Amino acid sequence: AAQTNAPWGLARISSTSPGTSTYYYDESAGQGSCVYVIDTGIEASHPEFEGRAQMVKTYYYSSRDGNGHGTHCAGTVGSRTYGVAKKTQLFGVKVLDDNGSGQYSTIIAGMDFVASDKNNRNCPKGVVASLSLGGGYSSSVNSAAARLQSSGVMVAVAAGNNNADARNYSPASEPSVCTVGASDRYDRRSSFSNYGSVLDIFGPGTSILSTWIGGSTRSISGTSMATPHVAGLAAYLMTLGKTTAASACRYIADTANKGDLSNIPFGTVNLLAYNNYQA
Ligand SMILES: [Ca+2]
Ligand SMILES: [Ca+2]
Ligand SMILES: [Ca+2]
Ligand SMILES: [Ca+2]
Ligand SMILES: [Ca+2]
Repeated sequence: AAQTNAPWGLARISSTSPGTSTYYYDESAGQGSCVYVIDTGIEASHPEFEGRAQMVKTYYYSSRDGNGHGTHCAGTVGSRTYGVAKKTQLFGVKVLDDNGSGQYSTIIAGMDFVASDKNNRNCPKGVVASLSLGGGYSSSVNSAAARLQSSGVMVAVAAGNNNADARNYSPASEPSVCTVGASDRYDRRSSFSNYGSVLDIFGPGTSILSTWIGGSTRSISGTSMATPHVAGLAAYLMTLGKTTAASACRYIADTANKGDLSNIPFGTVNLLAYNNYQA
């Protein structure tokens, strides 16, 4: 399958080279996989989700995404037009309020919720969690992300937007999950992207067009936008039987575009998520 005039990030993850416009992907498109988007919620009614999105948990008064950030991330995972894994099942877990903030205790509860909730969903190709969030180092937040990964979920987390070593941020600094840096359309490290030894992978994170609330779209930038590329790519590869939740991050790193990125500090991986699609 070939989506012409795709958002640059989708094109990028199906190319060895920057500056292409076509997203090439296997038609299976993550069908049979589940991705939990642990965020501000998902506007499941957005036509771009084609009925494949549903809120499964909220830690606030409403499950509605009053912010947009969760809906954007969900759109990069699995919307029709903006998504890596266009046939994945999206499940919204609202751990962030409508300002995009959330207490650590709530984010941890939302991770533990996914680890349990996945057991009562039909996700035959496996389960992914996309955590486009983060704050300062917290051993308890990292432990929660480690548990969710251990439970058999491919956890992808944002490296953070501090232009600093991700070692000081959580859950970015949890070694066992897939910590995702951001790149731009020219294969530079996104100016804001965290870096460091704990990064597993980069994905497109600068000027990412996806779904927004009110049935809209917009382009925003962040390691929050890179993370769902990787989460969707994991869902896609798991559906293709190429990898499993336990190994997807390593598989994505192993199969990444290597050495393509500029402004990668020594000791940070130079790896850009790539689906290796061959028609
Ligand atoms: Ca290349
Ligand atoms: Ca709910
Ligand atoms: Ca709220
Ligand atoms: Ca972040
Ligand atoms: Ca890791």
